Amino acid sequence: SEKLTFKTDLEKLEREKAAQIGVAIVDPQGEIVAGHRMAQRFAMCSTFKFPLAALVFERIDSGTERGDRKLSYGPDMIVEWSPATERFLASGHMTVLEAAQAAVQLSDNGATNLLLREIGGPAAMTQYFRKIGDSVSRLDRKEPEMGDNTPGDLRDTTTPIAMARTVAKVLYGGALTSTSTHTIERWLIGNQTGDATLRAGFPKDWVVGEKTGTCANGGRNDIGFFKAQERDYAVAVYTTAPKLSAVERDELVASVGQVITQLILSTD
Ligand SMILES: *C(=O)[C@H]([C@@H](C)O)[C@H]1CC(SCCNC=N)=C(C(=O)O)N1
Ligand code: NA
Repeated sequence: SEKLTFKTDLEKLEREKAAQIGVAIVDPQGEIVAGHRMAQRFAMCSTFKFPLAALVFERIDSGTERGDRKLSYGPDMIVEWSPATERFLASGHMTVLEAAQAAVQLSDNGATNLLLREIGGPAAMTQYFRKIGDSVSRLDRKEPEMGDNTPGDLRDTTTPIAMARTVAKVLYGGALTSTSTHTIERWLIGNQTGDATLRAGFPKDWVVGEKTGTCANGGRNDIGFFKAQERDYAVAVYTTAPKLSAVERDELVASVGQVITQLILSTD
């Protein structure tokens, strides 16, 4: 059984790395391909920035937001890990689209907060999840405190299956116009923060786009999509490994990518 091998190999990683590994792989309609701890809650950390960009694109599509609108700010908006926001600070603004692209591709925290200050805060992010049929994911705080990942805390959490289904809805389920869908996919493919994580464990000819997270208490996450030949999949990986070094956590997620690959290749 290929799925048994998948389970066994993930459990071996968990045992040997003292880790918990949550995975869900779904088809474009949200049908389950495979998973592990798929309905256990994990901190979303920065992975929520992909749904945040989807919310922004939905508003742009609808006309309730404009991509070129300038969002002014001062140094009050700079928080830890805000590389683009810092570079644009002297100019005094970033556009909605600039901020969204920095949030997705650099995991820029200041840019994320700038967009949260606009779209209606964590309450509004959570309402977007509900609107697209995700009753599980919840944002309660802004960056970087939303990544505190206190054990057992249900604030700022999702489950692998809820998030994978949200990704599928956004990319394949008609949440966005064809243009906006294509754009967000290109942003995920061109992500600058994921070279050592999930995509490092996939075949080099798969088209892969993803959004990473790194948070306190050993959280290391990666969500997105992959196309294996003509077959599209949405995937969410959430891991907790407090005893591993940062480099080892990257390698753990890459290893999960390999386990996913073995399953997909072996099931034809
Ligand atoms: C998201 O998961 C966090 C946020 C909670 O702060 C950001 C920070 C990082 S890693 C920090 C070091 N980065 C570059 N030197 C990420 C990430 O995506 O890995 N997201
Ligand atoms: Na200020």
